[PDB]
Amino acid sequence: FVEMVDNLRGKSGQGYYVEMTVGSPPQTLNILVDTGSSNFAVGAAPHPFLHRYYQRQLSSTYRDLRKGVYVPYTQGKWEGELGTDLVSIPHGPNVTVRANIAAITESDKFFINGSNWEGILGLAYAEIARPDDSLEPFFDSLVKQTHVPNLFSLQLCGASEVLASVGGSMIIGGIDHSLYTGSLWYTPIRREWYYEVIIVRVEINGQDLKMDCKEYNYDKSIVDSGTTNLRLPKKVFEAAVKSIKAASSTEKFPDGFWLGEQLVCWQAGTTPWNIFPVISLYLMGEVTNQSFRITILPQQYLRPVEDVATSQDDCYKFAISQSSTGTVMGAVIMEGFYVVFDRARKRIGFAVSACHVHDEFRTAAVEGPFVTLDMEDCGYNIPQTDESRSHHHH
Ligand SMILES: N#Cc1ccc(COC(=O)[C@H]2C[C@]3(CN2)C(=O)Nc2ccccc23)cc1
Ligand SMILES: [Zn+2]
Repeated sequence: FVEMVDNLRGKSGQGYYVEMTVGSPPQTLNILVDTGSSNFAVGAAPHPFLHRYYQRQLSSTYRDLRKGVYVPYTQGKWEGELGTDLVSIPHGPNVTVRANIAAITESDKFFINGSNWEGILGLAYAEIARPDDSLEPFFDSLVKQTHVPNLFSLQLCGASEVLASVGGSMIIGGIDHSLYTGSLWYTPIRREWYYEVIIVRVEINGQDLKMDCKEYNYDKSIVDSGTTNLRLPKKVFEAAVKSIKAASSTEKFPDGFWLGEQLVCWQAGTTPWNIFPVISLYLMGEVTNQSFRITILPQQYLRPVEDVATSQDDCYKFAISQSSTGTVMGAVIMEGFYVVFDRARKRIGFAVSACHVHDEFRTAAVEGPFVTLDMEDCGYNIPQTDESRSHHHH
């Protein structure tokens, strides 16, 4: 898997993207790797924020599906024309796949100025593909047309006139043991739409937040590489911030800091890491009543930004934010861990990332098992609307 190692790039907080070619002749595009979605889609017309885009009509292998598509996120929104074409990853498997592609023709708050990506690779399941689950997602097609094992793994590596470059690896088709240390612990995928998982317990510096564990997973908990922050449901976010405020309280930051909207700085090299607590999420084990914990440092949740105007300082952004659609384990979480999307056995593994940022006193950790007698159910059941209910699945 050496040729796939380090095949991701980007700018800190703006998404990791992989290089892909679409069409014949091949057009190269930098594509956001996003496990929080299931569409493959590329900018397909000019845009202030795009250097380039996919030109359907310059590809001899393009087939129009004569079908339109619309995907609204909440923070985002794009639409386009559905088609298929030949697709490959230069720093991936040595294969070419015919896959569905959405040619994006209009968008809003989707593309990111400076991010250097021109599309999105949705690696989640067909259930959340648009317009429906009959649109075969990229990964399904790849596994189905080639011999590629039904598994991929992600190692995202965290970091004056530009934001910091990041590097990552997406290993398509297996697990590169050089990308982690220690044990790989697996949590069941609750349902196959998002990479939904179940958190059973949260600790801030050893201290249990003591909430009904259902609050952790309200209304779901997902692993999303295409989300920058660790995002937490309102109740959970407030309790977590309270505890972090409290451990870090020899330092009094502005509201805007905790709201993720403002940098705080120290003299270069003098950041008092150790006044910031570790955060541990306990995840449901493969064995009933078992859990393991993934433990991140302030080096994951405190995100470096070089101030143009105080460039002599180390400055940081708080990259834990509030959610109203559940817990999102975003890059902040992922950048502690080598994460294994084991679709074949319907599970997600975490191990300590050989590239995670740490210090001489603490590291990100993956630890288990932990055991609960008569463990309750921490899963939430999303209310079923009539729209959703009325859909057939043939
Ligand atoms: N019909 C639908 C449908 C499908 C999936 C989702 C959920 O999509 C995600 O979570 C993806 C997309 C993402 C980050 N991850 C986002 O939300 N905005 C944004 C902006 C830019 C890049 C990536 C993203 C919501 C609705
Ligand atoms: Zn029917």
